[PDB]
Amino acid sequence: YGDEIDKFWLTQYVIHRESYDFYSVQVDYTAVGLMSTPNVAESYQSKFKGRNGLDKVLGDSETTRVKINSVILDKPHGVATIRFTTVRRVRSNPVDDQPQRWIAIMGYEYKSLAMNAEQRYVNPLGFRVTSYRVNPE
Amino acid sequence: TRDQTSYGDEIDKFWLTQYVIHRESYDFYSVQVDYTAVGLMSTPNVAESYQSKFKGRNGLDKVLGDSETTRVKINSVILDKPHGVATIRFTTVRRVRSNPVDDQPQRWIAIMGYEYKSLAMNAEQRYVNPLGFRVTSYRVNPE
Repeated sequence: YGDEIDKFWLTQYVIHRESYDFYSVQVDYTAVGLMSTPNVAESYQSKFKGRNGLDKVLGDSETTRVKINSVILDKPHGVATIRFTTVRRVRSNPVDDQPQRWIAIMGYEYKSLAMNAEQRYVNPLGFRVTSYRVNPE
Repeated sequence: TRDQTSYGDEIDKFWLTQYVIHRESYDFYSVQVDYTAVGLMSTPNVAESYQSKFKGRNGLDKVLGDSETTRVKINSVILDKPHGVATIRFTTVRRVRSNPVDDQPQRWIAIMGYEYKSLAMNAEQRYVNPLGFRVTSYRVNPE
């Protein structure tokens, strides 16, 4: 669909998935779902299982924000690499935690299937992640 | 592919900032791409006003060529999704290739009207403007 369009969804995916804010985890959880193959999807849903679920554990005690630093592409393969930075924030503390720099190896593709009302505000192009992996530097 | 004013905050912002970058940047290496993009992402009236500076012997790319470049930096975006209106503040940094350093930055405000339209679209057209985003009004002023 073009590089800049590819970079948008990819970065929005990282932001959606690697961020934590309680009052927006529900839409974030939804986006990651639509933007992921079911097997890649429920590998992430593992964070939200039982009553030890991330949102159900952390509650609103803290928040983690994401910062996109760079985005390289490999268009034919449908592969991309995203370096990003996370900053955790405990609401009780007076200061942000020290940043953490990560790398995200991603595979992606496009298949606009069941065009639904609540999808076309999230993934209109049918962007989906095929392989997601994250590591530090 | 579907008539609607908005696609939400983050999707609207993407196209809008992409439009400003395409339209307010100048890079000879990418101008053909930028020029096509603005054309597809514009109503005919917005398009014709923009395309005007490229027509003729003194067409911008015919005059400037690769002698210089201007890059854009988006500072902020304020959406009014219900009415398809947006305000974008951005900075341009011009570089004349015959100078050792860049020009001083300039600050601008873009008042924009936008929408999405379902229209007939070929292969390499959908590849640039899949959702049929287009600017319906556009005026830039200095900060």
